[PDB]
Amino acid sequence: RPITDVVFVGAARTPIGSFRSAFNNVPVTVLGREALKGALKNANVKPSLVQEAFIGVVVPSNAGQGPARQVVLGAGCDVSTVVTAVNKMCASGMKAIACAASILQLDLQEMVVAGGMESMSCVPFYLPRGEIPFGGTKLIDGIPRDGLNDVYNDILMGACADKVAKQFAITREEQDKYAILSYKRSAAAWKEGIFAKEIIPLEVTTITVEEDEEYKKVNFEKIPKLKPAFTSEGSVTAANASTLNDGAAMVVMTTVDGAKKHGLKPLARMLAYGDAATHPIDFGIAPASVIPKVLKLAGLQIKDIDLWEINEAFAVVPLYTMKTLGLDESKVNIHGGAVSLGHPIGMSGARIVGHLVHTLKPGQKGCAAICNGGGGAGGMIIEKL
Amino acid sequence: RPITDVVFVGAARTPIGSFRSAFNNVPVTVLGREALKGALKNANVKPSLVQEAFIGVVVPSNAGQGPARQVVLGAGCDVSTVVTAVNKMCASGMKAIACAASILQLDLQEMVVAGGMESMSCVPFYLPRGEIPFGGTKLIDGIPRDGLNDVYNDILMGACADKVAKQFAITREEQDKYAILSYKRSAAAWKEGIFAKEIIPLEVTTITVEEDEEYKKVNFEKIPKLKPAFTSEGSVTAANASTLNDGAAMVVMTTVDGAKKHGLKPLARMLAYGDAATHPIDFGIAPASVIPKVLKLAGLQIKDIDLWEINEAFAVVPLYTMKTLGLDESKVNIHGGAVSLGHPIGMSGARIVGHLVHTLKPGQKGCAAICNGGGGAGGMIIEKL
Amino acid sequence: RPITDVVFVGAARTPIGSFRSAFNNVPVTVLGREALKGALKNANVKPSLVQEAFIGVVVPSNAGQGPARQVVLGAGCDVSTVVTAVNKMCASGMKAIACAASILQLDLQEMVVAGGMESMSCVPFYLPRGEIPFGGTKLIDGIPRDGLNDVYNDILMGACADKVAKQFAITREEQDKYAILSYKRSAAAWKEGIFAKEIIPLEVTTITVEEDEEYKKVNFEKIPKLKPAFTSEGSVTAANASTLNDGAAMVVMTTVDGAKKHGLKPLARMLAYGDAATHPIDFGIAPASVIPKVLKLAGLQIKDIDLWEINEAFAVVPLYTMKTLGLDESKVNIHGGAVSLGHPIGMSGARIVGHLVHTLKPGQKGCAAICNGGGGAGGMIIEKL
Amino acid sequence: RPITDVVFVGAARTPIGSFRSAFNNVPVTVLGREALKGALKNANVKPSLVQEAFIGVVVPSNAGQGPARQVVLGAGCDVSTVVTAVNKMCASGMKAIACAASILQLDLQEMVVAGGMESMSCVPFYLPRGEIPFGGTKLIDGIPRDGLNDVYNDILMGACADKVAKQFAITREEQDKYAILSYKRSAAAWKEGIFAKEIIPLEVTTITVEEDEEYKKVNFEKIPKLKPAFTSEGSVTAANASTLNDGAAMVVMTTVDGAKKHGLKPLARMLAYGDAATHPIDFGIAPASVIPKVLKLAGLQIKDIDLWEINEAFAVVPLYTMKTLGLDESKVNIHGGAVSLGHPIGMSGARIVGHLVHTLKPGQKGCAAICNGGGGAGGMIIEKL
Ligand SMILES: [K+]
Ligand SMILES: [K+]
Ligand SMILES: [K+]
Ligand SMILES: [K+]
Repeated sequence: RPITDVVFVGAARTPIGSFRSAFNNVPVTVLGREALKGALKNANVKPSLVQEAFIGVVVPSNAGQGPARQVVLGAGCDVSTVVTAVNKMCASGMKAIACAASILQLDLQEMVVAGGMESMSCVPFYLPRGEIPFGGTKLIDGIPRDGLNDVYNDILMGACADKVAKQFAITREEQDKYAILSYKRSAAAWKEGIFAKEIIPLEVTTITVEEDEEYKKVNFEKIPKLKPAFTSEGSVTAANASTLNDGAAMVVMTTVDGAKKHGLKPLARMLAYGDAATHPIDFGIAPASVIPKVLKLAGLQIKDIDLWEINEAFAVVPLYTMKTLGLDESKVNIHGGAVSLGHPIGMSGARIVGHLVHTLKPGQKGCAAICNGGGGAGGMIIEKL
Repeated sequence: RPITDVVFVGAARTPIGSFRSAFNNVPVTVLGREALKGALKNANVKPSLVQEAFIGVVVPSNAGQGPARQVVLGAGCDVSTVVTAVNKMCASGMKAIACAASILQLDLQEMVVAGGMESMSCVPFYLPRGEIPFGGTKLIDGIPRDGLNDVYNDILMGACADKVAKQFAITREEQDKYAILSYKRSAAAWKEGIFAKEIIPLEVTTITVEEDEEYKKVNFEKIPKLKPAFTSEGSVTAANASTLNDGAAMVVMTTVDGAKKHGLKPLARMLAYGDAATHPIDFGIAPASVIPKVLKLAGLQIKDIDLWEINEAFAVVPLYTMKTLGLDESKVNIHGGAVSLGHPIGMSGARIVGHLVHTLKPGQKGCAAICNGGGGAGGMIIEKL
Repeated sequence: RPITDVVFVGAARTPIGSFRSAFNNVPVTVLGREALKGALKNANVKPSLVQEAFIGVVVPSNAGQGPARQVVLGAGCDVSTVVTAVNKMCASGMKAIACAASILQLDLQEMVVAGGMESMSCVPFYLPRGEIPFGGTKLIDGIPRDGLNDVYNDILMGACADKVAKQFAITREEQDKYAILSYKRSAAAWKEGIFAKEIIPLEVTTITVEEDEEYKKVNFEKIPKLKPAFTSEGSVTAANASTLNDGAAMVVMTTVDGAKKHGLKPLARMLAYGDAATHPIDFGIAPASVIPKVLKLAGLQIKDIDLWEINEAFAVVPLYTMKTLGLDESKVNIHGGAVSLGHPIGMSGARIVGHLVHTLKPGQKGCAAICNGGGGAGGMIIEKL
Repeated sequence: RPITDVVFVGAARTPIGSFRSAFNNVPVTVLGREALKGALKNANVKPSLVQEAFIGVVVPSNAGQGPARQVVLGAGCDVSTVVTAVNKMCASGMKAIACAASILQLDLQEMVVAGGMESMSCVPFYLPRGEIPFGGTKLIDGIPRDGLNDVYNDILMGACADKVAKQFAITREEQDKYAILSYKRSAAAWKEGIFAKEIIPLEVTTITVEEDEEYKKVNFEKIPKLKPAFTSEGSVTAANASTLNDGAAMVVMTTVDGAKKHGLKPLARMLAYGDAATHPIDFGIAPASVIPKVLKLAGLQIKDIDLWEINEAFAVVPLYTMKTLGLDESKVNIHGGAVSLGHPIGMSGARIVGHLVHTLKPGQKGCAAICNGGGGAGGMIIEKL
């Protein structure tokens, strides 16, 4: 099979909750379940047809055995369904989709779901096993420890972004200008109904969560006045960096033959996927390497892409990527992104792909690129049908 | 490419340490690093040739950001290396190998490493985020919580095995006879040098660990006298169940063309891989379903397999599998298995595949099948060259 | 010296804060310090004249070394000051005053301070020393563990009160009638300025706390509708039981000769003090035994007492005491008590004595009696001067 | 009554266990119970005669409600017994005895027990109430926090002793010579049966503990080679400092009339007791102030004392005291002390007084002086009968 036989037939996501707010105490498995139910309904695919699942999740500590399996069974899929979780840090939700695409292209399965999820609100604290040392010891926060602190440099991802910003002269002012644009684009897209197709609501004990929570949590006048968040002479702030958040996003994928068999409407097809990596501290420049890689795989050029989703881990990252590759900013993150919508780590790679699946006009091509802790980036190109 | 173009060029593993013993306080990333260095040396592949890695690990809590990436960089691979972790519970180390094989068959990479790892000794305890409730709360053990307790039934995997045993009249006495056979087969294999090819030693603080620790921790006379370990009227005991353990196993994989390009000797080729699943409590019968699936994928019958590695999660599992499929016990787990060697959850699926890579005679075919928490099983068939 | 040579020359207290409210995160040592500063100012005694201190405190876990010493030095007393803490559970603040009286009567010191304090809001959770058990363990709440759970019966003090109530036919309706009367008496006393002399304010980061917090936290209409708080068929509820609270109360004591020497005005003199005890579960009836004991020591009869302070651990306790001894309810707890003002365990015994010191008319006699966990009660009689 | 009417009729103690060794996991209440049963047997006083108890204990966190009451009821005393715990840090066990003596001299009771206890092995760790902060927090060790860290200087008691040592030219070599002498004196006293009268054995899970554990844990050749334990340029070491330990010591006290009434033999009588204090960091010089105070109270001079027990918190303390007061070293701590026997904080002040009760010859006078965290010291003088 060619890669273009791989089609997306549904996509859905939860709203993104703010840290310890809308989805406080809601396990990641609930978020995943509801996004997966939503995606299957979007695809008009009964859960019993799903043969295999790949779900990204980065810090599932204390969510119980096999949270990916919990999501799949919770959504009503048969116990015969094959399930795997993946962790490629911030790229997890994209890499899950790639893994699903690979087994479809090899005809190992016909109907597969994939996506990503994270509940950062529910990440626990750790106490190591064994004798608690005389004099006491630290209760470790799983979010920096397993999620956001770079191991090799022992600095937070935002401090790494400061390093990249300084190296490439991406100024505080440029980062804040971009951050404001993201917040404004998020609000405009919500007002215009842009997310209506992809969003499914959740009831939380009772209120209904149906809208991204983060993008209203902003004061434009204060943005240029904020102190650096990560290093004393830094440029990255809480406003121009992504936030801690909760959410899940899922897609339903099959082959052109599977879609015909079940009377399904293909929404998009795969053109290319892949990954690149560089030094851990420089994860922010890795999208600029994965993008030419997946363009070459797709036999495309930069001008052939109608929309870019370059995950906004920090304003630094799309700014670097756009200027280094010569991208048109009016075609990049046009409905906002993680600086204003938030970054549930395992979710975001799946969210941005599912967004392209729904928001591209038929015939248009979209490229998603997402940097990840450790120095990597995932990339993916799709064609809307 | 056909699947048979995928070849194994190296395999290695750490010894398996016993719980809080040989590798006490040794992080999983150290074990994985040493297994990967060993596998690359076994393959005569310099680390800079590795393009991508998939590593299984089930409970990496508090091992820091991206433990799979830590292993790959620790082993001397280039920062350009693409890395992903996978969690399919007990099948993780096998599923990692399958994911590597898929991208090789699609010619998305040429040189890939895969494996699995676990440090159960270093799994922490958890405290949830937010208000500690008045009256106190439980510090949660990550091992049962994220590793070995079935979430749907809220019973341990050993209690699930009790259920399967009673349903299919697999007696205490049969389980104990099988357990004793496993311990004896492990000891004999160690004496006969069977593991010399696959084992790499580790220095720990300063002792050298060069031999599996678990298989000596047994008293045959006491085995029939042990009390049930999981349920009051149960048949599963500490002796006839797998144990908590630490270890890592890795393989190096390429295509027939890659091997030619780099002057490498293929050790084995892929014939088939896949997965099956059933009700979570019945994971013990899932290998009996995946085995016919992968045999069909390879165009083979039971008689065509020379050696079986059916992971010994509990003696129940190989016993069920052998009697249901009509397997010859003299061809099953002939060098011991997880009842006597231990079960570092993320490691075992990679261990048993790497063991077949080294221990099969040229021209022989081996099938590995590994049940996993949640109801699944992974299967794989390879041919020795 | 006769006991009547022992005189009180000052008394003060903090307001009583509600649990995790006004004095949340304010250590017990701050509360103690401010009450002691206040008492010394009330007595017109410069801190440098204080020779010795006894301070009651029941659960000072994590308040640091020698919280009583911290209070005394914090209040400006000389480092030459002798300091001891006492724990007689709920009687601690009274027993401290008794110990001070004893050394004054023996002429071992001339100027002594005494009182009691508790920050229940700041009581920590406990994790035992050593190996955290496989499978996890409970984080223990210090409030029930060291404060309010009876060790011998392994039931809460309120459950003990249920037992006593049932035994002596003290009904739910009688308890609620008494509780309402306490809440109304507390509000009336506050309105009438009754506490103005004894109260000192605290600034907390900034707001000024100057009024007891608990007595407004009531709904009279709901009181008869509440469910039992401690046992399924019980009579004790949250409304007719004392609450968890924060506060400190201190007195300054000397001899008649010391008062003359320093030009001080005696506010009251000691007539008797002592203790009684019975079975732990029956602590509620112990005040009825200590009262005749201290009357006999003072050579007095019940009719000679103008005001009674019978600590309101539960409405059960003053109800039992009044009916069994034939006390006039119009002379008992006339300005409210712990059911409506709260029960910071180590404080209350000192609070009720200091209240009598200020509120008795000159020449009147007051008797304070306070039951304590373990089965005890303290008693004290004073004469206003 | 004169103070000399107060008599000791019995004394006993547990052996002192080493940290997490002989009495590991044995609660302080068990140690206190056995010491109290032993003291009552030594006195030939049936438990039902005991009217009141004062028991020292410094860090009873997680030992449950009213550990002093638990000890008294555990020893078989009647529920009518009045019980109080006291905390004067290291002086607690002595101050308890003083409080008992005061109420006997005032004829408020006739038969009273007093002592001190500590299980440092069972001291827990603390987690504060309320929100665990983002990023984690420290699990606090109760031993330094509530027992051995000076709050004002935020340094350990051993570092305070370094300061006193340097100020007064008490050298490392002098401290080590004194330490060695203590270890040798402890061993010799054990061999000569000196402790046979005061010791009572305990059964622990099943071994019998009948001898002090600490004084054998020494290597004389290594003592001059140890590194400073508290400050980089310090003189105090693990060997010449007291250790962490578990134990309890109790006495039985009455009046001359009480002894006659019950047919008891007075062992010793009280001559004086009291306390002094100075700056917290200088607790090591406080015994040199309390000793002249209690000598004056007794109408005695230094030459009138036959044996001194100056608690060996650090070798610094008896060295300072002896050279400042001109004491004969051959009359000081002649059977060892806390440097070699250990320092269960709440116990030691009672241990050294009970030791004088048994080891003084009839007609001899003994003075005990014990420094305490916070800057204090307790003193006591008794006369053997
Ligand atoms: K932001
Ligand atoms: K076993
Ligand atoms: K109340
Ligand atoms: K020592």
